[PDB]
Amino acid sequence: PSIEEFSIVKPISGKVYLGQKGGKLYAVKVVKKADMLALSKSPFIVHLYYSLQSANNVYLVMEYLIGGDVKSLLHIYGYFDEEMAVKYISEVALALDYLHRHGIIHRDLKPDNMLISNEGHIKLTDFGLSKFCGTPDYLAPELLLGRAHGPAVDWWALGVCLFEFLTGIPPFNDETPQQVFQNILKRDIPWPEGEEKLSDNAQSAVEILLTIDDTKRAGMKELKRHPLFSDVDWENLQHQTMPFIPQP
Ligand SMILES: [Cl-]
Repeated sequence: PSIEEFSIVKPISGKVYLGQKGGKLYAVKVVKKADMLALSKSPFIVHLYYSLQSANNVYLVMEYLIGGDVKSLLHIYGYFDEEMAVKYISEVALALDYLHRHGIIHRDLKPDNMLISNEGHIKLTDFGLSKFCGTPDYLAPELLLGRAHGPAVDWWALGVCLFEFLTGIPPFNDETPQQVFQNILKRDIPWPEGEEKLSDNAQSAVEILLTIDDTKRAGMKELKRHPLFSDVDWENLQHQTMPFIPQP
C-alpha cells in the first residue's frame, strides 16, 4: 500500500481529498505530522482502510460516501418529517452505543459529521480518526461549565440533532455565541407552536435527551424503551429502507 498510488481527483474539503486507485474511489484525509491503528468495523461508522504516513504528513484512507453529510441534505430538505428523523437518529444512536462500548466518547456529534451511505444509511466520523471551538450549538451544559463530563455529552448532542432534524434550526441557536451559551445553561428550548407543533413522543425524546442533569439524562436503554422508537427494529437496523438514497 503506497501513498503515491492514489491519483488525487477532487478536494472534498483538516482537508479531505477524493483519491482513486484501481477504479475504486476513496476519501483520503490529511493530517499534518506536527499535531499527530485500531479497526472499528461497524455498519454505522466510516470504515477506515489505510493509515499511510509519508514525510511530514499522515494520510487516512477511508471509504468514500457520495451521499455527503446530513447538514447539506437537511438544508435541501429544510427539515425532516418524523419517520426520517427517527430513522436517522436511531442509526446515529446505534453508532453512539457501539462507540461507547469501545471506550470512545465521540465528543463532536453534529449533522456535519454524519455521512450518508450509498444505500441511505448513516455513518459517523470525526470521533477519533480526526478529533474549544464554536459553534457551541451541540455542547452539553457540563461542557460549557468546564467540568467532567463523561459519555452523556454524546446523547445531549443527539437531543440537539433530533430537534434540528424535526424543526430545521437547532434549539439553542442564536445570534452571538454568548447568547447560545445562555440558552444552553438555561435550557430555553424554542418549542414550535400552532400547526408546526412537535408530537408528544418527539417532545418527550428531545426533553429526556436534553436534560441539564448529567445522571438523569437519556441513554441507549432509554431510547430503546421510548414510545418514539417503539417502531424501531434495533437488532436489524442496517437493512431498513431509507427515505433518501444518493445517486450517482
Ligand atoms: Cl450508551
